[PDB]
Amino acid sequence: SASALVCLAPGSEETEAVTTIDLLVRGGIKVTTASVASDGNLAITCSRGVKLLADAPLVEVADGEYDVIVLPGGIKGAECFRDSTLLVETVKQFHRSGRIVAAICAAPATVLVPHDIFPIGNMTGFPTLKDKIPAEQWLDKRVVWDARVKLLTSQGPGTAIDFGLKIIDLLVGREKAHEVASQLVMAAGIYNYYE
Amino acid sequence: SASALVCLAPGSEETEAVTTIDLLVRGGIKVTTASVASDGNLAITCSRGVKLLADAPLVEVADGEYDVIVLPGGIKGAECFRDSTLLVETVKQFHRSGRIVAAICAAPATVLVPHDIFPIGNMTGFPTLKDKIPAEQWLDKRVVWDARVKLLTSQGPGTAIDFGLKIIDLLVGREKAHEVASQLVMAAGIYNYYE
Ligand SMILES: [Cl-]
Ligand SMILES: [Cl-]
Ligand SMILES: [Mg+2]
Ligand SMILES: [Mg+2]
Repeated sequence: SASALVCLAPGSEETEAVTTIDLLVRGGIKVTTASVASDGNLAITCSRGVKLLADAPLVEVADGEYDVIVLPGGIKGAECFRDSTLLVETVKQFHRSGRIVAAICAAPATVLVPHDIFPIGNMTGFPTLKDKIPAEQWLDKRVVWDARVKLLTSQGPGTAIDFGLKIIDLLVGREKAHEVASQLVMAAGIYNYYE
Repeated sequence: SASALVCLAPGSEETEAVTTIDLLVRGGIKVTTASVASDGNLAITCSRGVKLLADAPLVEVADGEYDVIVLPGGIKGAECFRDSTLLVETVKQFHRSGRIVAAICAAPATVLVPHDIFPIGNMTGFPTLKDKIPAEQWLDKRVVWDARVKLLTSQGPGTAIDFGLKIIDLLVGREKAHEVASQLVMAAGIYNYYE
């Protein structure tokens, strides 16, 4: 079975994190949540005060064989990720070992750009943080999949469904992505993977 | 100054609960989460395994000053609500005292219909449970607001943004709903409260 490592830090965006986890589980993907930048504490207070319990400290799962590492947004959570040497090294290791990096909202600009992880990759993120992403790399699009570098990015709380569905498509296929999308009562405008 | 009591149970739908909480906080609404777990446990495992901490057991906060009571879906969470005499009494008290009841996905058919809390009024819920809503009450709309009985209902995980925005409209008004919507990068199929 496919698997995903979803990172959480103080100040992570809870709608982004939780919607993604839920969709991945609906897609049959095994999800582990990891606490980042908390010295092992598993209780994470998210950006609007929602309190989540992570499964494990990052340092205990960073070497696992997950197919994708997921970086939720939330400006303070993304800063924690950026400033965690373990988080940054783990993202680089996922990439170098042929796996997927997935990041939403503030995470592309705050984590990926300062560390030059994908120097010529195409990416999106929260629109009013556009200028934190190099102009030659920026696209203003609900989801961007750069297949060359296996980088999936997305824009905000309202694109979390689109983001999760594309992870499902990539790890377990279009039919499963459509099956999950069909469970949700999705808004018009969001791609449902039927075609 | 507006406030919302968001109920949580083992098996609640985490996207529905968390998206709603996040949006209400963005709207300036004070949110209290209440566990309906039969033992008073606050560390709730949701329908896809997300672990969410409730602020308080329902018995301690049910008599608080809250403008709306919110019932997330998730079939097992909704069954817990249905089978909790305190939950049912609290919903009835919100309604009889002129306050708002808000319910999504399985919660209308599982909680409201069997207890006959709203014998007259329009409502929606998850489409596969349509045949558990009385035919004269059912509408197939992303959100249904029946002001005659102050009943707000909605359909599924993918309508959680619509649902939260309508709570904001009802508690704080259209200007705040549009402000919050504008933050989200939400899909074109969700009403954005701008005219
Ligand atoms: Cl750690
Ligand atoms: Cl509609
Ligand atoms: Mg394909
Ligand atoms: Mg003003």
